[PDB]
Amino acid sequence: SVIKMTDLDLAGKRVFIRADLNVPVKDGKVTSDARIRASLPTIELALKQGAKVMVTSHLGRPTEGEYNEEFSLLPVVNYLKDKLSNPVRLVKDYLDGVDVAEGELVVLENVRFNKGEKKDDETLSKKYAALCDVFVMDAFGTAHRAQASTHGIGKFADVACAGPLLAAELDALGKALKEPARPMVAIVGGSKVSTKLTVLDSLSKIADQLIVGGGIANTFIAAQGHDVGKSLYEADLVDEAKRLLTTCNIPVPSDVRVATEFSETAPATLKSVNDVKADEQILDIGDASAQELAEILKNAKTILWNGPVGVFEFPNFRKGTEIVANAIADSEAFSIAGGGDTLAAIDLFGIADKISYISTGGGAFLEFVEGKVLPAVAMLEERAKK
Ligand SMILES: [Ca+2]
Ligand SMILES: [Ca+2]
Ligand SMILES: [Ca+2]
Repeated sequence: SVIKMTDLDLAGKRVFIRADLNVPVKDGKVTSDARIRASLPTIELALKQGAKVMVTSHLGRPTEGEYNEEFSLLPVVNYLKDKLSNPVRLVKDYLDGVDVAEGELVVLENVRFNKGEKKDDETLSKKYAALCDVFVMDAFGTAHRAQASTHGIGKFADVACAGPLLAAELDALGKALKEPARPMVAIVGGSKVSTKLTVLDSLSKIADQLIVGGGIANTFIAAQGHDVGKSLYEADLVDEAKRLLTTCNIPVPSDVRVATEFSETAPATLKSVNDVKADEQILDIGDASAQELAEILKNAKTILWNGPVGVFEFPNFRKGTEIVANAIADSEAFSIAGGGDTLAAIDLFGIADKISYISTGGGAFLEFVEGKVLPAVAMLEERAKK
């Protein structure tokens, strides 16, 4: 349980919002505004109440203490100026006090310029907190990392709370992972089971069925006793795949699509998993498997989706992920999706409006699903615990 920004009266109060405004920038201009558009209702909620609003973010790859116009939040400020009637201005020196009026927006320069940021420095965190009455954490995508503007500030701020974006994220994750509606189906696709083993373990305890995809599925196929040829798999994780297979309901591709080489030119051949040649690499599941997964996902009441079931980057190996993506979309289930690869699939098949909740949390999304403690959330849970 966390305190919510939306439950507070911010009239004439100094509000420090940590947002994710790490947008792609080209020639001093924003090229993708998705993150700002998501953040805007949080900023405006505070502004409309006549609050003294400060918003800040990380951007790009700066070195602490080393300023760089390349990683300045100026392009974000300009965007905000065009999209807001309220006066907007960038402030570069603020660690020792900032002048903020009611109804105006101050953008505090890239926090990653500040020494002690990555290390969650106490002195820096205290300086952040002294700037505000209320600290608002609204960047779930950084909540998994203990940093001065994401974690430490919440230790010393008079009030520490969650913004609308963070709160909606926690609600969605809760709905899917805590007493789900039942036929909770999870999909874990990826190139390596090693990198997603904790994800697999955590979900295997929750899901009624756990669907494996991509290179993860390959290792599971090898675990079933099928030779995978030159397919991407991990021999040192066959035992983990075998362990999960024999103890959990985990669908494994019965048929598969193979290639001769790893290219966008390479042709696709549909074969059973019993007949993979030593020089054939699996790059997508077959038709029979895809239709099987589609049926399972149709009957689900809750779906968690993370990763592809094939190399959808190649048209010849896109069919499998298309069927799965559309099955989740057309399903009456509450569907949550997360992961860079997953979102690219969502955009590719044009089903964003069909998924109940789309997480942009990336690494933070995966770490929450793992059952790992996210520092920013833990902080907010602690402050909210009186
Ligand atoms: Ca304006
Ligand atoms: Ca506007
Ligand atoms: Ca092993």
